[PDB]
Amino acid sequence: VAGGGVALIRVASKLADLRGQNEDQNVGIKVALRAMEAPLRQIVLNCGEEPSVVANTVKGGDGNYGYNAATEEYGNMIDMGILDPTKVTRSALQYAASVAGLMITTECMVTDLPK
Amino acid sequence: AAKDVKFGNDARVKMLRGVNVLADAVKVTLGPKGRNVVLDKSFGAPTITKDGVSVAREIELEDKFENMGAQMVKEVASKANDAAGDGTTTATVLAQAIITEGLKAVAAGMNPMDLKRGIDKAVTAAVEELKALSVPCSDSKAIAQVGTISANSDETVGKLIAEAMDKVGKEGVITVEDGTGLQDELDVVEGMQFDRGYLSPYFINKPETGAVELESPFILLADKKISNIREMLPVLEAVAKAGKPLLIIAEDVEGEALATLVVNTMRGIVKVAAVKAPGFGDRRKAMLQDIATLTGGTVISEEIGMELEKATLEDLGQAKRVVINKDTTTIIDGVGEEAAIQGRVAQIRQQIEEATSDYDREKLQERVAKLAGGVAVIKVGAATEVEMKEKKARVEDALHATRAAVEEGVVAGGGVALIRVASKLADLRGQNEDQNVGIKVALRAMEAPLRQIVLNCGEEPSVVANTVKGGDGNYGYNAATEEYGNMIDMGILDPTKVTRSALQYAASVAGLMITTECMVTDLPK
Amino acid sequence: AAKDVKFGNDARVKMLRGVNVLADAVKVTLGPKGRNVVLDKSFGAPTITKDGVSVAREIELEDKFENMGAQMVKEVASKANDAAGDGTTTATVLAQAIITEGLKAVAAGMNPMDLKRGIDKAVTAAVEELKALSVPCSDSKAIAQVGTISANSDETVGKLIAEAMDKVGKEGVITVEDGTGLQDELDVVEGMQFDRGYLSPYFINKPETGAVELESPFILLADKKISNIREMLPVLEAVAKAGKPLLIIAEDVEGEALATLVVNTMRGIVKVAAVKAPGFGDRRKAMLQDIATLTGGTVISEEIGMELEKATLEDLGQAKRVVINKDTTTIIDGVGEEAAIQGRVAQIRQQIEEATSDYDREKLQERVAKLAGGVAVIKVGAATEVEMKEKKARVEDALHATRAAVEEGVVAGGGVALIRVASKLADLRGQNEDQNVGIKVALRAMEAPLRQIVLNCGEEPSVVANTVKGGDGNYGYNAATEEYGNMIDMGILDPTKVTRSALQYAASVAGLMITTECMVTDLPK
Amino acid sequence: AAKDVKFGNDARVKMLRGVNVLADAVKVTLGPKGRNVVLDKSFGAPTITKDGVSVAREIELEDKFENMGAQMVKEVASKANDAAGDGTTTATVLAQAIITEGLKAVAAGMNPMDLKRGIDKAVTAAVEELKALSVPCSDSKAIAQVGTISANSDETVGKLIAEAMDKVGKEGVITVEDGTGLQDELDVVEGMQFDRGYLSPYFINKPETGAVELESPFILLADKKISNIREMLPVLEAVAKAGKPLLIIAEDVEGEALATLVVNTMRGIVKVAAVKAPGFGDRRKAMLQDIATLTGGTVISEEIGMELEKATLEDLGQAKRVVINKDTTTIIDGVGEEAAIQGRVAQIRQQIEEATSDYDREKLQERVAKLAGGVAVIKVGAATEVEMKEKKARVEDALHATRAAVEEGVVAGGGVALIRVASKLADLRGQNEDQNVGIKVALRAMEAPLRQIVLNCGEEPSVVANTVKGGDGNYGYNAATEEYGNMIDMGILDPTKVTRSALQYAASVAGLMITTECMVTDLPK
Ligand SMILES: Nc1ncnc2c1ncn2[C@@H]1O[C@H](COP(=O)(O)OP(=O)(O)OP(=O)(O)O)[C@@H](O)[C@H]1O
Ligand SMILES: Nc1ncnc2c1ncn2[C@@H]1O[C@H](COP(=O)(O)OP(=O)(O)OP(=O)(O)O)[C@@H](O)[C@H]1O
Ligand SMILES: Nc1ncnc2c1ncn2[C@@H]1O[C@H](COP(=O)(O)OP(=O)(O)OP(=O)(O)O)[C@@H](O)[C@H]1O
Ligand SMILES: Nc1ncnc2c1ncn2[C@@H]1O[C@H](COP(=O)(O)OP(=O)(O)OP(=O)(O)O)[C@@H](O)[C@H]1O
Repeated sequence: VAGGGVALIRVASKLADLRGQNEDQNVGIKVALRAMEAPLRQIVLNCGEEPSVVANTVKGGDGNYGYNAATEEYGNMIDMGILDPTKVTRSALQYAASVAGLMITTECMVTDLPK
Repeated sequence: AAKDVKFGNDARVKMLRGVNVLADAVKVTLGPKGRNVVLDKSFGAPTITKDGVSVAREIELEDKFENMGAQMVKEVASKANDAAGDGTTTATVLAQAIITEGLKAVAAGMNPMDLKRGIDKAVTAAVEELKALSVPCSDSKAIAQVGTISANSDETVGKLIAEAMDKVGKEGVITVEDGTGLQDELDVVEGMQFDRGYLSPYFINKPETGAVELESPFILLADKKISNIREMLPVLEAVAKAGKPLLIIAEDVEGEALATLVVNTMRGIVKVAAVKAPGFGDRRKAMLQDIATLTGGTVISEEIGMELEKATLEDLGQAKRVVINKDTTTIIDGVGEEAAIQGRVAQIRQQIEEATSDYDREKLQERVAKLAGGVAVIKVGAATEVEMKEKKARVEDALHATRAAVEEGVVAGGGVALIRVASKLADLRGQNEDQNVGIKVALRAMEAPLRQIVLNCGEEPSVVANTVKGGDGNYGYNAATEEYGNMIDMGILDPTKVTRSALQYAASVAGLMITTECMVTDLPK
Repeated sequence: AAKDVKFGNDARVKMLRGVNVLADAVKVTLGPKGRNVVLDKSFGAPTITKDGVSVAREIELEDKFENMGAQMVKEVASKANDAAGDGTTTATVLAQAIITEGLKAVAAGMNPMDLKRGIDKAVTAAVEELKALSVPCSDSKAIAQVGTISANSDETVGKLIAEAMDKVGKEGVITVEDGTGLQDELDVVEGMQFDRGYLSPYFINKPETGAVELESPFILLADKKISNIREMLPVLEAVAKAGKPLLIIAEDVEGEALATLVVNTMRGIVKVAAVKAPGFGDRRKAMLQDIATLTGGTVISEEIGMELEKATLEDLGQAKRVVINKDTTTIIDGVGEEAAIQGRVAQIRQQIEEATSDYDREKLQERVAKLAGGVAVIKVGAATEVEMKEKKARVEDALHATRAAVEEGVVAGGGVALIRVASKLADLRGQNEDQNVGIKVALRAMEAPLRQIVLNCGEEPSVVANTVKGGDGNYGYNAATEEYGNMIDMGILDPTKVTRSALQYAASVAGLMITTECMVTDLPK
Repeated sequence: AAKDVKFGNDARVKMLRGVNVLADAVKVTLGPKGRNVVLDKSFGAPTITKDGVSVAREIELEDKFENMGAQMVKEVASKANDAAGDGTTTATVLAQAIITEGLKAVAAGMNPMDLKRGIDKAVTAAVEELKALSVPCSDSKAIAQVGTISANSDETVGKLIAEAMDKVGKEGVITVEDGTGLQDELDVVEGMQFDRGYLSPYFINKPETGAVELESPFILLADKKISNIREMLPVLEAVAKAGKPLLIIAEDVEGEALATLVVNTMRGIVKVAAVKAPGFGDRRKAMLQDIATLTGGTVISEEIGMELEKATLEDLGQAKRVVINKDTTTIIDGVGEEAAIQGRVAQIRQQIEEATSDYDREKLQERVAKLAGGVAVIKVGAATEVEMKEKKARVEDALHATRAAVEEGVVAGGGVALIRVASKLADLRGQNEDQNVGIKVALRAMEAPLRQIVLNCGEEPSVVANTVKGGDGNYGYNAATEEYGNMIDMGILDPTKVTRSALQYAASVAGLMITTECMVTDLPK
């Protein structure tokens, strides 16, 4: 899939209509939606440009359109070769969501005594 | 006593800390979605406001240098206020953005004088581009529109301002009063307006308004300095026998005549409000004669021979009402005969005809204008005294915005004025790298008010800034509805004068503010 | 002097700490099982109270920001008090619940503007649904019932309120006095009622009541501003010769006339209570003429010609008694002739007949209503002066609750009003997610008073809340018996106006209080 | 254990503090008026030096992050040292100036990646302009001149380097030895040079030089990994019976074979120095056969069949002397027959003739070059063993400067090389404002070495910098005489390679240095 974070951006743009069984699961869905947009924003922030402007520009475009970071210009990833395996992005998102679901529901944190 | 100085980058960072504190304190309130700011009152509830005047005036910081920076930015905000009447949050946001980017550039070793010159050239270009972009509000319909929009989208207030504007003309005098009936009472009566303020803030009966409103006062006209209060002693005795408010118009009031009048107003057995003599020299004497004609009074001069001690109740002028603003005084329904006022108008008209000096001719022309046009009075009409005072405040700031728009023009409000000015000036260069950087400082800082309005609305400032910059004309982002569109369609408008003055004073204090190194102060004790 | 600002989440958490402190302090007393809160008196025993007015008014916190939170919530509780007279614990509980859930939502990054708008729409829907659910109390039996229930389940007090309510009609004036005999005395005397308060709190003879009660006072009628006290000097000399209480009715009282009258009341050789002029303009002058007809007095005006110096003992009006509340003043048994009052009634009735303007027509209609109906007086009767004063206080707050019920309606008390309103409004959505969340804030927060009543009873708040929500109608949980049932059957009732005002002002301060970022304060010193 | 991170501007100021500390510490020594820096030896007197290698190598800071910055700049100075041999003070001055201007620009909010790209393009332009400005030193007279100037203005050392340069040709092998007689002994013996260093620093007999000099050592040739020391056990027994130094050439030496050899050298009964196998694959095997021909040895390989255990004293090669530098090893006067070496030269010459791959042909050509040219030995001649060792060190660094000049070229020393490069590149722009600022950072930072030389002389750096910039060509400011003039006339010269490498690694570490945000570190304990 087209690399540069636009994979997760397009996935989020394809899933804004998904609801949950109540308000809290719906909020968790929205948490995931505003959080898979993070890698593109962080790439842009490393480039120094405005993360929100570029995120909205990529979301406005449809398909594989995104923002090249090396040239710092917009365009199609497939034309300029910026690509990522589906497996690595899927596994990264799966493991991030798994550790987050385990991690959110953590209350007691027992530790060796500070000595 | 002894003092500590601070010079270098520590001085600028102390100052920047202070200006950031004050500017955030007031910029929380910017825009129609501006958040409320709470302020201490010593007794009772803490006041809460979306007005940056009240927030800024309240600020003073504990550290003397942060205090110093705060006092500078507050004073320039108050200067932009007194120039226009509104937009102090806009002026402070612009001043903060310019000074933060400027001091950050100076910490990069760029020349402070060159950076200030760059901001100076960029703001001169911004002023002239705003004049080119300024849309006139000479038509009565846009006058009614800006009067509506200024006063909480109330069409009645802007309407009344429109008819009063028609009555007294393009530069005429409009004043608000409280009307008994639920209908608004619009009238025109021959009166006076001149640009002279009070001698002391203790003469103001209403600190919430800032003006001295006197009903049926006796007016004294003097062309001499008030050296001693013995000259005012028979007048004070006469006005204490009369038991009515007293207005004094004199050439100079000395510090101890003022001190005795302040002590007397603290005693308050007499109601004394004093103003300086308007005009200069022979012009001042002539228009003081005009005021004496208007009120039936007499001008007292040392050179002619009469003294302030030799004053009777008949010699003093009188009127139905007077108002003494911060820097202005108007007189409503003077007792003096309209036939004598007409004769004075005629006399100054042949003075116009025989006038050869252009400036003197303009002085005589504005004399006949103020002497013939008179004053329109809009008396607020509704059911409750509460809505009397709130609708009166709405009429006040609405007419302030209206006259500010009439003087210069109107441009689409909501920050898109400065955004469009910046989009029209990205190609302006400087005489070297540092002046060019200062130009870019001004360019990235005039975009600050729109970003701050959006940030108060909660939306993304950069996205909306680029959305407005992409569009051309008066297209922008309405903040009340939180939707894009044309400001002129939805009526969001700002006077060209208030925005121009806000940017001008922000850039002026920023040029004086970047180039500050030594900061002497009272010792922290 | 210098000041400290606090903006961000630390500002809101300081405010939240303060409002939590005050709201718990007063909400311990909520409900009939409300626990005692003990407050320090400087001398003697500390007072003990179940009334949230006394607890809230006493509160001020050591930290200036927590002090600010406390002062905000206390002031809105006092505002809802002056609107209604009771239910300040309910207003503070509602304000606390709304502000806690709202600030918790804001800390989750939701838009404070949108959240406040959601609370605003939800509370407007709650107000209209409460109006729909409001049961009128126009019948005399329910008037007697609410008068009984308000005054510690005393049927005699509510009964007397019911007959007085019949005598002066649906919007008439009822005033409590102390009667000599053990039997309750109940009379109608033609008098005056108008909504004008005192000029200073130092004019109140009884701070425990809050009103100025004067027996056989001389009343002065004025239509002018009291600029100087020399105008009041012959009146003060005459009333010092008379040695009786003095009432002043004037257009304006200046700050120094007020200061001299405060100094005189501290001297206390004269008994002076001053009020503003009721009404506005020609209406004010006409009804002042009506008051002069009622008391045999004369109105003094600058325009007509007479002065306050030219005042005799005959010119001043007189009456058997006057009462000057916080914002209210009534006059009982004026000396002026009933035939002259009837002639004035006829004159203003013909003014009604010739009236074409609407607002003037209901002004003249309420003028003839207050001039013809008079005032009912309930003189309390019992054996001991102690039970005289406690039954007098019971009559006071019972008639306050009665008039509040009569104005708007009555709904089943005990918190089930807001519970039913919430159960009727769970389907209301907002324009986005954040306004919807604010609606849910209001929904989960109007259930707070019932939960707090139950928690004061010691039972489980959630169980009882769900039990009341399961039932439909007026079913709820009686707290005195700690048993379920119908509030109307056990008579537990609350006026619609007090609950509506409590929720309205709680939501108003919560909208103004969620959206507070900059918190500027006097420096901690 | 656990760690502290520091990211943001605090990281960059910690790093900048560290690099400023180290760079000032070394730049006090820059230039011929370079001041003495005194460094502690744990025993006896503290050493004193004008050489930045010794100062920089000593520095490590107490704060962990300043230590990080110092270690980075020291490592890049050492990298530029190992590339060239001199100019570490110049490299550190350039790195400090670039990083100070760059981090100051980043503190102005410019893009660190864009700024690094600007420095990258500016330094690429500087490299190509320095190549264009480079004057070749192919002539023997300038070789003698640079050899004189490098070795403390000693014409004899530069002379001897010039003849040796003639004997072994333009790219031949020259090595310094100690000669007994006062006359210098300049000879040619057929030998070996290859670019392979030692396995461990503990193999160096002379830490003050950095090389392993062995007189009459036995050389073992191996093409296999030394997995275990049992393979080296019979060789160690044989060389212990012989009692002579031992050289090992093997494919790989494992960490434990190296550990056992380090333990043996600490035991020191055997004198073992090991190097990696030079070359790769078939080329490595062929040139190892060449080395075995040179020394009379035999190459041991796992694939052919013989083992390192099956080694006799005849099978190992021998030579009169070997030197094992940091990354280089040369062999002087191998025992192997010159006729066999000539036959091997012929065989690799027909290998050249049948070669079709260009790279393989170049490998065979450099093989025949090193196998036929041999090694020139300059045996230093003087009277005292002291002046033997300092004149030996002078020959060492003089021939290092000579080979550096011969490889690339020579440009007028004294900082005027970078000054002229900067004056040739002031018109180079970038792709935006930030890359342009990075270009300007490089431009105002290549002028730093001349300014630092002048500042060490005590004169005004800015005046001399502008004086040199005004002149064109090779005009500059002599520091030894403190007079202006042409460097080439007065002989102050620097190799193009050392200055180019100093600027290259300075710009490389500065690009890697600017874009540093997060610094993990060992916790301060
Ligand atoms: N030219 C480019 N334009 C935009 N995005 C790019 C470009 N090249 C790579 N990326 C994106 O940047 C990321 C690659 O970052 P990087 O190579 O530093 O590490 P990584 O692959 O995310 O992780 P790691 O190396 O830590 O396992 C990917 O999300 C890739 O899609
Ligand atoms: N509906 C709107 N949409 C967008 N911008 C608006 C809207 N209404 C007002 N504005 C802008 O918001 C600002 C008005 O802010 P506000 O009323 O708080 O005070 P001000 O005029 O900026 O200054 P101050 O009252 O401190 O002197 C102006 O810049 C105005 O153009
Ligand atoms: N028997 C009862 N059962 C249930 N709820 C009751 C009962 N009696 C009163 N209440 C409720 O308790 C509250 C009365 O509390 P309380 O008399 O302490 O003060 P308040 O009217 O809330 O306010 P204030 O602070 O102004 O006195 C009202 O909400 C009322 O509906
Ligand atoms: N007489 C001179 N006049 C001007 N510059 C000179 C003179 N002699 C040497 N230089 C310059 O001074 C520097 C030599 O200083 P120094 O020998 O202390 O250190 P280095 O060669 O830069 O490096 P290292 O620290 O590795 O010894 C070079 O830049 C050289 O061009």
